[PDB]
Amino acid sequence: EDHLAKELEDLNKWGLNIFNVAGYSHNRPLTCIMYAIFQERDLLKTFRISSDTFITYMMTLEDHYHSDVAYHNSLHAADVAQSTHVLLSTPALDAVFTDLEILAAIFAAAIHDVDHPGVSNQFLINTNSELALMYNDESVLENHHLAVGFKLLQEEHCDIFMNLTKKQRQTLRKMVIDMVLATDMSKHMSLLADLKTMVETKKVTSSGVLLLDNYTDRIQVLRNMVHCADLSNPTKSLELYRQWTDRIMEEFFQQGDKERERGMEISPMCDKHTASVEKSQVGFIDYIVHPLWETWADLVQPDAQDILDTLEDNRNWYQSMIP
Ligand SMILES: COc1ccc(C(=O)Nc2c(Cl)cncc2Cl)cc1OC1CCCC1
Ligand SMILES: [Mg+2]
Ligand SMILES: [Zn+2]
Repeated sequence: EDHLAKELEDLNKWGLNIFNVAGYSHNRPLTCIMYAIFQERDLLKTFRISSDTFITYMMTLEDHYHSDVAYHNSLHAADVAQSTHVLLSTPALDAVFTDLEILAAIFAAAIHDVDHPGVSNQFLINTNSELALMYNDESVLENHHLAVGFKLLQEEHCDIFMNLTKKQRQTLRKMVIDMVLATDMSKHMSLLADLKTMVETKKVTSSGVLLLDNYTDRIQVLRNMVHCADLSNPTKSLELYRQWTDRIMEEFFQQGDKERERGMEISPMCDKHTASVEKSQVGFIDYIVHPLWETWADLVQPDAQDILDTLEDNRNWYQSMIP
């Protein structure tokens, strides 16, 4: 409507408010934002993706995120997808990626947490869930999200890549699997050490645009790009960041409650009777988010300085809320 259209004028901006798009799209944010992103970038045209087919796939994908899970629902997928869309336009990365890689990244963002049950890999492993047994305790959820996303492409009424070549579809699938498996937090520390090595030997053309020799280098920047998007909540305006915080805490505390009911050990940031929301966000920024974004900023400097300044300001707000 008039409000949804005013809000999507920010489609290519970090300042986009996804909670507002959700309000004006019948709580179908993922479908609305993916369709806006694909039109903006001409991906339907480029890959002969039918409009009805793409919408039918996106609405089914969306319906497979659980609406009664406080944080890992379709609003988070929508946010990571839109955030990824903006990152891909960063001046330092201009003309580096093929249209195929741009398509895989945004697609990956969208499916990256589908059918998330609101509990962590460790909880599924310690409770002997069917998923942990299925995936042998390794990147349990991530493998599951990929499995569902790619499974949904099997029916013809839903195959949005049916017009890619075979070499393209295979190249796509490889890239998407690689990006989503990289969202597993147990991989965070080595992805970052690898990102730091990429900065160390960064080469740029005369116009301030990164030089990415082969596929190895590009997929490395893309995995890291979806990972930053996944970890982008604290880099957004304070107003958005706080709603995201409320949401991750509601989910984590629910798991905490399930751990207790089952008499399991409770992870300190999941225990609602003792955990500080404010200290936890400060630690989250100091030990995970800042270290990561600081490195992303070096890679694409100075494109992410605004983001780094917002992150620091948001850090200081949570610190001042701590007695
Ligand atoms: C707004 O706050 C948060 C947002 C996201 C996450 C987070 O861990 N996300 C995440 C998860 Cl839960 C699993 N895999 C990958 C990612 Cl990026 C964690 C957040 O806060 C932490 C967890 C509770 C205390 C601070
Ligand atoms: Mg995830
Ligand atoms: Zn996620």
